[PDB]
Parts: sequence; C-alpha cells; structure tokens
Amino acid sequence: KVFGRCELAAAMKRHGLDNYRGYSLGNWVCAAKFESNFNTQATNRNTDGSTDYGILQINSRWWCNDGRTPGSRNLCNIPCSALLSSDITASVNCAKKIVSDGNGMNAWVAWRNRCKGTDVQAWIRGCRL
Ligand code: NA
Repeated sequence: KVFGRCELAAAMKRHGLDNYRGYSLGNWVCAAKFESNFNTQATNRNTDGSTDYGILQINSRWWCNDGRTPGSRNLCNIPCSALLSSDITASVNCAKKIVSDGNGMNAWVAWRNRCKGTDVQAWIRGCRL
C-alpha cells in the first residue's frame, strides 16, 4: 500500500509514535517519505547482503529474519516480510525498539540526512489529527 501523507500520520499517531522517545510525528512521516516514499512494499538490498524492508526500511542484519542474511540477528522477532504489510503495526512496533537502541532516529540514515534539523512539522501540516 502507498499511503497518503496525512493517512500515514494518522496511522502512526494511533500506533503511539507521536513523541515516542521525544520524536514528534513529523519526524516519523519525514523518515517514511524518504525511506520508502510511503510504500509499505519497498525493499532495497545493501552492499553487505542485508535488505531493508517496508515503510521504514528496517534492516535484516539486525531486526528481522529474511532467511538470507548470514550471521544476522532478529531483534524484533519477526519475518522481514511482515514489514511489507498494508498494516503498519509490525513496522511501528519494531521501529520503537530501534529508536530506543541508543542512537535515537539517527539509526535511519535518511532521517539524519534529510529530516534532522529541518521543519519536520511541515510533514503533518493540514492533516486532521
Ligand atoms: Na536477520
């Protein structure tokens, strides 16, 4: 599913992401836009052989099991395919684990490079929330 901007903001809010560990909703929407262009089916392979899955591009080296990333962990305890669902619950629940891991949202390279230190509230302007 390809979300609309406000539709995704609402979904994320309902799933407890607004101000989760101090990151306002616009941060999460901004990261999703640049990670996946709001497409839950997004996948991208990394140089190390791991793959990133879903709306928030969660990596198989640490966070999910895809059956093809040798020596990897599955810290969210989920098949990576669950991250591709139109239902964002598994992505959100795993993202909450990731953002709590030490480095905050810096874990998402696109957040650091394209969202951090920008007016992220712009991503939710106009939405009914
Ligand atoms: Na893995």
